[PDB]
Amino acid sequence: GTAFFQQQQLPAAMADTFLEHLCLLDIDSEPVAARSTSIIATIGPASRSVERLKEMIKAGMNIARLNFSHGSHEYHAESIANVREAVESFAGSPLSYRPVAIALDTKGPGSGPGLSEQDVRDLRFGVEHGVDIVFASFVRKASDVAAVRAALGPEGHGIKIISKIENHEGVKRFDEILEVSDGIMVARGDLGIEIPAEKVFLAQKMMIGRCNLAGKPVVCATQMLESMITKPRPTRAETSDVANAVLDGADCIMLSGETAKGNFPVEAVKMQHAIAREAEAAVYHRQLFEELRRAAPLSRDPTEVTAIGAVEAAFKCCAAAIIVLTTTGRSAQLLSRYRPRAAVIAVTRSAQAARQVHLCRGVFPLLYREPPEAIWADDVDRRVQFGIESGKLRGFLRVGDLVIVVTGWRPGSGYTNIMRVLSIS
Amino acid sequence: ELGTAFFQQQQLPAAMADTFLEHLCLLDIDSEPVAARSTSIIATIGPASRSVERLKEMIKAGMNIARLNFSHGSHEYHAESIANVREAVESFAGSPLSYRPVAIALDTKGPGPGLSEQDVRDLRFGVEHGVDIVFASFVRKASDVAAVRAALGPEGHGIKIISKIENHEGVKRFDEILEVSDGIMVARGDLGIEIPAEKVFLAQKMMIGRCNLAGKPVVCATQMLESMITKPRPTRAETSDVANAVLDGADCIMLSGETAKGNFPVEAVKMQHAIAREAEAAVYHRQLFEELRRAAPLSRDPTEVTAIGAVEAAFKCCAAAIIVLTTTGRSAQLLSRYRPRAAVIAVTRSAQAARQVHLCRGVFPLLYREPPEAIWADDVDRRVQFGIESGKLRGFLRVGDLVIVVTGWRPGSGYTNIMRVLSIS
Amino acid sequence: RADVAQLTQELGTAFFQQQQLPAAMADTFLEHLCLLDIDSEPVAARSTSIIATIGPASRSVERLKEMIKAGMNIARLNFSHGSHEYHAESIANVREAVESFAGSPLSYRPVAIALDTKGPGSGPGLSEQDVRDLRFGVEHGVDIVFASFVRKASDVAAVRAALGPEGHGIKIISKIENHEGVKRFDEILEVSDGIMVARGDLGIEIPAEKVFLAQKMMIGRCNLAGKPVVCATQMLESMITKPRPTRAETSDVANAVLDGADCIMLSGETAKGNFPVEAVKMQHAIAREAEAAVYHRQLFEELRRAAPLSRDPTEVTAIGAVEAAFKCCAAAIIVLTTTGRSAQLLSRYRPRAAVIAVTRSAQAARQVHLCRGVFPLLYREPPEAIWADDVDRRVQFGIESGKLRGFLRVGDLVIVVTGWRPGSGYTNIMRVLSIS
Amino acid sequence: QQQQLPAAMADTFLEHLCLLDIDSEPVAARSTSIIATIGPASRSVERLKEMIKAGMNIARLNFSHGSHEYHAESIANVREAVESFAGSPLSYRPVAIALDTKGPGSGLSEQDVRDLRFGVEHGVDIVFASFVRKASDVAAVRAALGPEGHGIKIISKIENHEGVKRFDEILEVSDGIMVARGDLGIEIPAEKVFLAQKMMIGRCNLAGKPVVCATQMLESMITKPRPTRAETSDVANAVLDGADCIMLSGETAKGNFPVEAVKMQHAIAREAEAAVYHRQLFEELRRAAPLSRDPTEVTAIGAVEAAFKCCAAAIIVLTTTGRSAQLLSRYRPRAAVIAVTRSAQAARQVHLCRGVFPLLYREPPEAIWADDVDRRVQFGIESGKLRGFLRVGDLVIVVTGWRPGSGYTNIMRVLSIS
Ligand SMILES: O=C1c2ccccc2C(=O)c2cc(S(=O)(=O)O)c(O)cc21
Ligand SMILES: O=C1c2ccccc2C(=O)c2cc(S(=O)(=O)O)c(O)cc21
Ligand SMILES: O=P(O)(O)OC[C@H]1O[C@](O)(COP(=O)(O)O)[C@@H](O)[C@@H]1O
Ligand SMILES: O=P(O)(O)OC[C@H]1O[C@](O)(COP(=O)(O)O)[C@@H](O)[C@@H]1O
Ligand SMILES: O=P(O)(O)OC[C@H]1O[C@](O)(COP(=O)(O)O)[C@@H](O)[C@@H]1O
Ligand SMILES: O=P(O)(O)OC[C@H]1O[C@](O)(COP(=O)(O)O)[C@@H](O)[C@@H]1O
Ligand SMILES: O=C([O-])C(=O)[O-]
Ligand SMILES: O=C([O-])C(=O)[O-]
Ligand SMILES: O=C([O-])C(=O)[O-]
Ligand SMILES: O=C([O-])C(=O)[O-]
Ligand SMILES: [K+]
Ligand SMILES: [K+]
Ligand SMILES: [K+]
Ligand SMILES: [K+]
Ligand SMILES: [Mg+2]
Ligand SMILES: [Mg+2]
Ligand SMILES: [Mg+2]
Ligand SMILES: [Mg+2]
Repeated sequence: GTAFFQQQQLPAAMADTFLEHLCLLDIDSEPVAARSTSIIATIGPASRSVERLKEMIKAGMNIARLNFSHGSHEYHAESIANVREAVESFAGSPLSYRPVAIALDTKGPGSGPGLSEQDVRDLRFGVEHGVDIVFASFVRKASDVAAVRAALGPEGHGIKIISKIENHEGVKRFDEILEVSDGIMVARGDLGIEIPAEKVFLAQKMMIGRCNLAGKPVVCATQMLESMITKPRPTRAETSDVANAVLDGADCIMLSGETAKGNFPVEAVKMQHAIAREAEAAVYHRQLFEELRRAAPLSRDPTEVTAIGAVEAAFKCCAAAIIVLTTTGRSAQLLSRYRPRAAVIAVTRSAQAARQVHLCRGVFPLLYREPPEAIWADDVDRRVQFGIESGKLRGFLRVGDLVIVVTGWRPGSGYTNIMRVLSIS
Repeated sequence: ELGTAFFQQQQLPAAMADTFLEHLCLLDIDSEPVAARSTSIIATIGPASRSVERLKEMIKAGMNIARLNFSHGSHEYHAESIANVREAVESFAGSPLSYRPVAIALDTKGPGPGLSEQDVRDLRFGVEHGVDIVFASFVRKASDVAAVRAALGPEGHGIKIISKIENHEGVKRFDEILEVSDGIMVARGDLGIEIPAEKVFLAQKMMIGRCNLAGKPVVCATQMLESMITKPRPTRAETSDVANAVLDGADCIMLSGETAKGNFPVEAVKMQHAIAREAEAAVYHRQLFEELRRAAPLSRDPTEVTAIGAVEAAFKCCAAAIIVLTTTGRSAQLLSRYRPRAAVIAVTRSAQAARQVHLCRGVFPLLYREPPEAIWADDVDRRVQFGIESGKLRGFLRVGDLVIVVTGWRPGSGYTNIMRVLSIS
Repeated sequence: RADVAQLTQELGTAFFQQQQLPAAMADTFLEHLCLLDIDSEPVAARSTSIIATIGPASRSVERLKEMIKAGMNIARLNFSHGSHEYHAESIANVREAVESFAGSPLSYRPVAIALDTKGPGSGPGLSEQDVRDLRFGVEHGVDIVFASFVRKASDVAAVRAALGPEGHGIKIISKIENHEGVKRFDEILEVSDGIMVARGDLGIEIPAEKVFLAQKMMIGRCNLAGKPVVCATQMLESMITKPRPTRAETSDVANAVLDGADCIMLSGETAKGNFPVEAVKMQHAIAREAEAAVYHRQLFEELRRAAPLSRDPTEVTAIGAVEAAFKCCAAAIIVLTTTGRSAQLLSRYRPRAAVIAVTRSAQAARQVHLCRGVFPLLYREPPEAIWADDVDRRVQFGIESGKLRGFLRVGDLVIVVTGWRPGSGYTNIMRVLSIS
Repeated sequence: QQQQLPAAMADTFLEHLCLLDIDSEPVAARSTSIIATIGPASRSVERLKEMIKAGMNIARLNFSHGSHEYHAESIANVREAVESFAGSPLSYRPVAIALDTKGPGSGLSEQDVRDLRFGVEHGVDIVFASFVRKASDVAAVRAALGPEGHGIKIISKIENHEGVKRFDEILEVSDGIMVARGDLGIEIPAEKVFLAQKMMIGRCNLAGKPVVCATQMLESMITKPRPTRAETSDVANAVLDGADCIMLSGETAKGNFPVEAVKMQHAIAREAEAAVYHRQLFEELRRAAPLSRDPTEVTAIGAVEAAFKCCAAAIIVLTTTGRSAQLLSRYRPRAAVIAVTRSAQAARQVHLCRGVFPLLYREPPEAIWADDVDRRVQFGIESGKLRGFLRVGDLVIVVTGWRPGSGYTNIMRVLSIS
C-alpha cells in the first residue's frame, strides 16, 4: 500500500543522495519499527522502588547501570534484587517478558595507574552477584582491560567488558583498547574535562564510527537529557543530542542523574525512547549498509557469511524481522553489525545472553523457557515459532509478512550457517 | 589463509579497486584466470562440423549449444546433424569428468504479417526432434513471439524462445519483445544492414544492459571471429569484440560461418573459450553487483530473495561455488542474474533444464540420475554431495573450501527459500 | 596517496595532519568519521556566523567590544521584550562599539543588526505592533528582519509591504515555528531571503522529539536553494548561569554546523546570562572544530549533482571558482560584489577556502554574514578613473588585508572572482593568483 | 533528445547502457583523431585531399617499408593537399606528420638513427617509436632527434611483454603511448591483448597523456567496402575505453578503400563519443587527478567544471605549445576544446589530444597585447560559428593567461555568443 511507503521515513530512505534524504524527512511520517537503540538507566534513590522499576521497564529501560562510584556493596545488592524482582514480575507471560541487563560501572583507578584495590573488590562483587556487563572506568590501554578481565576470575569469563574512554590517552590508544574490549562507552562527562569541551563531538563520532566498523557495541553517555533531572521537558539541545547519537551509530544511549536522582526518571526513559524511534527511521540505510558492506573484510566464518546474506535478503523483501537462534548472542551481534532495518529477534535459552544482547542495536531478546524437545529439529522449530508468536503479540509481525530465519546445522554455539525466507501465517 | 598468490590471480587486485578507472589501471596480463569459463559458446553446426568425431573435439574445446541454421540445409540434413551431436554428447556419458550436456537450438529462416509457412514446419520439426531452444529470426513485436509460441504446439511449451533483434522495429519495440521472450539475440549481421553499421554497438550495449536488468539471457552473435573462417588466428579487432561482448554482459557468444563452413571450427571454439575466460576475470564485479542490486526492484518471491542473499554470501567468503538444486533451471537463473564470481553448479534431474541452463552465464549443469530416496531430506543431501563431489573431481573444489548451497523447504519446483554455508570435508 | 603525494611533499605532512585533512580524504562517510582526530587542530577562520541577542547583560559599549572580539557577527534585537527607546539605545551602543575598530581594514569587523519581531497572536495577519516595529527598523537602518511565526508566502509579503519602499534592501529571514510553517516550507522559502529554525516555539507546536527532523530537513532544503539558514534557541542554554556548557549543548552546536547551518544563535545566553562573552567564545570554538569535520567530498559532489544546470554567468563562475579552490587548496576566494550575491553563490558550494567579499556597500558587508564562509571587507576608497584599475586596486586590497589578517601567506594560491563591466549581475571571471 | 543526453543523465552505468538510443543522433564534432598510414593506395595529392575531407588528422609514414625518397614524396604530397585548403583560414585543417620507426634488432638501430635524422630534417611533428621496452629506449630516440628535434612528440609503441611490464617507467618519459596490437598479439597471448589495451588506456587517461589504439581495427576494409561487425565494435570500444587516437594501417596504406576506411572510423567515433558516460568519467578523472599548485592545471579543472554546469558549446583556449589545451582535454569535457595557436607545429601536434580542435591563427597582430588576446578569442568564436560548433545564444568558456608567452594560463571567463 501507498500508506506503508509514506511511514518510517521511507520516501527519504529511497533518496539517491544524503542531501536529498535530508530534504525528504517528514515530521508527519510516523515511525513503524520497534525502537532499536537500547536505553541504559542509572539506578539510584529515584529509581530503586520495585514499582518504579516496573514502570521504567514498561517505558523502555533495557540495561540497569549500578554506579560503584556511589554507595556500598549492600546498597548495590539491594538495587540488583529490586531490579530482578521488577523484571521477574512479568515472567508469567513468556511472550511479553523483557529481559533487563545489569551493568556494574567501576569507581576507577584515581591517581593510580593500575587496578585499584576497591575495583578488585567491586569486580569480585559483580561476579558473585551475576552482573552481565562491566563499564570499566578510565581505560587508557589494552593492559587495563586485561587487569579487569583477570579480576573477574575464571567464573566471570562470560561478563562483557565495555571500556569507558574518558581521557586523551584512551582516545589516542583507542584501537588497542577496542581490540581487547567487548565494546566502548563514550564517557563524555570526564572526557569533556580531560580534553577541550569543543572537541568531545569529534571523539564521540570517531569512536562510534570505529565501533560500527568493528561490529562492537558503543554507548553514548552523560548529560543527554540533563535538564530533565529537575524539569519535565528537555531543552532543544538535549533532544537534538539524543537524536544525533542515534544518527551517529550508537548502539546504546544512557541516563545518569536523570534516572538515579532526578524527579522524572520514567519520563526521561520515555523521552529517550520517543527520540530514538524517530532518529532510527531517519537513518540513511542506503549509504550505511553499502559502507558497512564495503568496509567489512572478507570472512571464512559461516556465522559471519550467513549474517551478511540474511541482512541482504531482509533488505530485498522488506522483511519485518530476522529471527535468529543464539546461545552466546554472537549470531545476533553479527546480524546487528550490518544495521538491518528488520528487527533482529534473538531467541535464546541463556538468560545471561538475553540480557547482554541489549548492547547490540536492533536486537530484541526473547528468553525461551521450555524444556528441550527430544528431536533437535523440532526444538529449533518450536523456538522459531516462539519468536513468531512473540513478534505477533508485540506488534513486530503480522500475517503476510516475510521473515528471515537464521539457524545452525547442529546444537551448541558457533554453528550458525542457514538462512531461510519464511512467510508469516 | 589463502595466500598472496591467490589474491594475485583472476584479476583480484583490479577487483578490489574503488573506481572503474583504477580497476582498468590494475588489469594485469600476468594475472591468470582460475575460474571455469562461464559465458556459453554457441557453435553453428554445418558441413565443417557435422561429423561425430569433429563434434567430440568441439565439445572438448568448449561448445555448450549446437545451433542449426534453418536458413540452409533441409530437415533430413539437420536431423542427421542433431543425431551426430547427440551421439558425440553420449560418447562421454561414462566418464563423469567428461559428460557435458549440450543444448540444441533451431535458428529459423524468418518471415507478410505473421509466421512463414516454412517457419511453421521447421518449428514443428524442432518439437518433434526435442530441441531445447529456438532462435526466432526477425522478431519485430510481441505478436511475432506469440506466433512462434503458438507454433511450438501442444508438446513444446518448454522450449526457450530467444528473439533475434535484426531491424529498426525490433530495436524500437525491444521492451515489449523482451517482456514476452525467454531471451534475446543481438543478430548483428542483419542489424548492420537494416540500421547504419556504426550504430550496431549502441543497440548491442543497450540490449545487453536491458537483458541483464531483466535477468534474461542475451546472446551476442555474428562475425565475432569472422577471419577464422579462412585463417588459423583471428584479427586484433575480433579478439577485442569477443572480450567486449563478455564485458558488456552477454550470457552467450556465438560462432556462425566460423564453425558451420570454415577451415578452423575447433580452433574458433578454443579461441572464444580462451578470450571469455580472460574477460570474465576482468569484469568489475564491485560496480556490477551494486548496480544490479540497486536497479532490481524489491521482491516478495523467496527464490529471488534467497538468490541475492546467496550471491552476497558467496562474495563475502570467496566461495568456490554456489550449488543449487533446480528442476526447471529457474533458481540457477535467478542466481546468475546477480553475476556471482562463484560458479553456479545446478544439480537437476531434468535433462532439458540441464541443456537449457547453458543460456545463463555462470551456470554449470549437472544431470543427476540416481533413484529417489524415501526421505526427501536424504534425497536433497545426496544431490548436494553429488554437486560437491563433481566439483572436487572437475577442479572447482578442495577440502576446507566454503560453498553456498541453495535449496527449498519442500519438493517440487518454485519453493527455493534456503541458503546454507557449508565447509567442504 | 598518489592524488596528494606531490602536494604532500610541497606543503608537508604537518599541513595534511591539520584541519581534519586525513578525514577529508576518506572515500566513505564512515571512514571519514573513523579518521576524525582530536589532535588535528583547526587552521581556517570560523565561517558560521554567530548571532548574539543584545539585552541587559550585553548592552554596554565596553561589553559589546568584547563580544565583537569574541566573534559576534550579527546583533539580534528581540522586539518581544523592551521598548523602541531601549532597542534604539542598544543599536547605538552596537554601532559605537563597531565604529571603535574603523581605523583600519585590519581591525574593522562589520556587524549586522537584526530585528526579531514579536509576531502575530491569535490573529492570522500582521499585528499592529509588528507594523510599528518594522517601521522602527527601517527608520533605524536595520539590515535583517527575523519574522516571527511565518506560516505561508503571504505572511512574508505582509512583512515586505510593512517595510515600505525604503526597506527594499532589508533581508527577510522567515522564522519557522509551527506545523503549518513546516508543511508550507517550500512556498515560504521561495519568497524569503532565508530561514530560521526557531526551535523554542517549534518544540511546543510540534512534538519535541520531531524538532530535529524539521531542523535537518529545513537546513538541507536551504542548502539546496542556496539561501541562508539559522539554527536557533537553547544551543548553550546552561551557560546562562554556568561558565561551561553541558555535553548535549556542545554537541548541538557542532551538529547544527555539520547539518549545514549558515548561522548559529545565542538568545538568553547573551541577552540575560552571566557569561555573554564566554557563550560567544564557546560557539566560536565549537564552530571552527565542526567546520573542519565537514565531509566536503560528499557535500560538494551532492551540491553539484542536485543543483540544476545554469545559464547565469555568476552561477557558472562560482562553481568553477569553488572547483579550482579545492584543486589547489586555495587559501581564499576573493570576490568583488555590490549586493553580496556573487559571494552568496560561492558560499552555496561550501568551499573550504575563505570567501573574502570586497564591497563598497556597508549594508552588503553587514548582510553577507548570513552566508557561511563569507568574510566582508568594506572598501572606502574613491573610484579610480580607469574602471579596470579600480577593480585591480580592490583585488589587491583584499590580498593585502588577507596577508595582514593571516588568511593568506606567501606561496598560497588565491582564486579571484570579478565581472566584465561595472554594476551588479555581471560576474563572469575567475583568476588563479600566486601570493608573493 | 540528441547526442545520447537521456543516457548521459542516468544515475548508474547500467541504466546509462539501457538508455542508449540508435535514433539519438550525434551533434558534437568528432573528438577522437584518426591516424591514417600513407602508402601506395593513399599517396596522390588528389586522394590525400579526399582523406583530409573524410577526417584524417595525422598522416603516418611507416619506415619499415619504402625509402627516404619515397617518404619525402609522400610528405610533400600531404603538405600540398593540406595547403590546398589554406585559402579559407576559418576552415583550414592542420594535419600532423608522424614517422613510425622500423625498430631495434637486439639498442637503437643504425637505420633508426638515420630515419630519425630524416624526420628532423623534414620537420615531422611526431615519432611513433617501435618496440619501446624501457625508459632508456625513449632517451636514445630523444638523443637521436638532436637539439633541433626538441619539439617532436615521442609516442612509445608498446609491442611486447617487457614494454607492458615496464609501462609506468616508459609512460613517465614519453609524450604518449601507442597500443601496437599487431606485434603485441604475437609477443603475448592474443586473448590477453584487450587487458593490456584497457590497462594502458586507463593509465594514460590518468596521466593526462595521449594514447593511440592501433592495428587491424578495420582490417577487412583492405579488400571489402564495408567492415565486419567485430571491426565496428572494436573502433567503438577503443573510443569508449578512452583512446585519444584511432589508427588505420593497411586499410589506408595498401587497401582498395582508403577514403571509406577514414569515413567509417569518423562515423563510429562520433557515435561512440556521444555514448560516453561523462557523469562517471568526469568524477573519476577528477577524483584521481592529484592536487596541484600549477595555475594552468587549476584553471583547466575550473573551466571543465564550468563548461558542464552551463552545457557550454566550447572551451576556447589560447595556447603556444598546446599544453593548456592538453590539460583541458585530460578532464574529457563534452564541450569542444578550440585551441587558438600561432604555432603551426602545436596546431598539428594537438590532434594527439582527444577533443582538441586546433585553429592556426594567421591574422595581423594588434598593437596592445590585451586587444590581440581578444581578437584571437573572437577568431575562435567566428571559426566555431562557421564550422557549426557555435550558435548565437550559446555559452562558451574562454581560457587565457595574464601575460604573453607559454606557462601563464590562469583565467577562465564565461561568455555569451553574439
Ligand atoms: O553453407 C552452409 C550450409 C550448407 C548446407 C547445410 C547447412 C549449412 C549451414 O548451416 C550454414 C550456416 C552458415 S551460418 O553460420 O548460419 O551463416 C553458413 O555461413 C553456411 C552454411
Ligand atoms: O530580559 C530580557 C530583556 C529585558 C529588557 C529588554 C530586552 C530584553 C531582551 O531582549 C531579552 C531577550 C531574551 S531572548 O534571548 O530573546 O530570549 C531574553 O531571554 C530575555 C530578555
Ligand atoms: O550465536 P551462537 O552463540 O553461536 O549460537 C548459535 C547456535 O544456536 C543454534 O541455532 C541452536 O543450538 P542449540 O539447540 O544448542 O540451542 C545452533 O545450531 C547454533 O550453532
Ligand atoms: O529452480 P526450480 O525449478 O524452482 O526448482 C527448485 C526446487 O528444487 C528443490 O530445492 C528440490 O526439490 P525436488 O526434491 O523436488 O527436486 C525444491 O525445494 C525447490 O522448490
Ligand atoms: O555580486 P554582485 O552584486 O552581482 O556584484 C558583482 C559586480 O561587481 C563587479 O565585479 C565590479 O563592479 P563595480 O565596479 O560596479 O563595483 C562587477 O563586474 C560585477 O558585476
Ligand atoms: O598552453 P601554453 O603553451 O602555456 O600557452 C598559453 C599562453 O598563451 C596566452 O594565453 C597568450 O600568450 P601569447 O600572447 O604569447 O600568445 C598566455 O597568456 C598563456 O601563457
Ligand atoms: O563516567 C562517566 O559516565 C562519565 O565520565 O561521563
Ligand atoms: O541472423 C543472424 O544471425 C544475423 O543476422 O546476425
Ligand atoms: O522565536 C524564537 O527564537 C524561538 O521560538 O525559538
Ligand atoms: O607496429 C605496429 O603498429 C604494431 O605492431 O601493431
Ligand atoms: K563509576
Ligand atoms: K536463420
Ligand atoms: K521575538
Ligand atoms: K614500423
Ligand atoms: Mg567518568
Ligand atoms: Mg539474421
Ligand atoms: Mg519563537
Ligand atoms: Mg609493430
